[PDB]
Amino acid sequence: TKLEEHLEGIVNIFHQYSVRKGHFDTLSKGELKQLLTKELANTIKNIKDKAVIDEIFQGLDANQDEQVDFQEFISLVAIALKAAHYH
Amino acid sequence: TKLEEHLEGIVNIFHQYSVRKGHFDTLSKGELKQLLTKELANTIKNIKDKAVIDEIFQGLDANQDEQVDFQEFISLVAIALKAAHYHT
Ligand SMILES: [Ca+2]
Ligand SMILES: [Ca+2]
Ligand SMILES: [Ca+2]
Ligand SMILES: [Ca+2]
Repeated sequence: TKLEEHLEGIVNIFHQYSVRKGHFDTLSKGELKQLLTKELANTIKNIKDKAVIDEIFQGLDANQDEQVDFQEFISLVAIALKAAHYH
Repeated sequence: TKLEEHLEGIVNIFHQYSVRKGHFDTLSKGELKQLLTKELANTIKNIKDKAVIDEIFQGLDANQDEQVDFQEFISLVAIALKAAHYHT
């Protein structure tokens, strides 16, 4: 269905970035920065700012292991959707 | 971006179902049923069963106002995302 395609698209984008360095199924700080700056530039304010990126990663990394896993990444999608819906 | 298109797309699909009755920006039980059965049948097992539907509803309707608002609907998106991601 159309909803299922969107969901699959989000998962695909997660991996677009997660496979690039280190573990294939988690985002490093560097991978997350790339994902945020290139994919959410029109969604989150000042995403180009280091401080902004840094607080987002910290907020997402709930077990503070320096990676953002898929379950943690769902939190970002929720932030992004709330922003998108305000549009 | 492609991600932003998927996000807008999820918002649109929420509205596709939410505009049918009552408030345009929240989902009544009947609307949620429509959304679940018509958009998530390949994602949640036994979605056609009435007890499966009712429980999803009560589970998402965290403030008990008999509507699933968009913030509440994000919970459903999280459930569905986990299913798509699963490595088999
Ligand atoms: Ca990685
Ligand atoms: Ca982590
Ligand atoms: Ca409605
Ligand atoms: Ca509610």
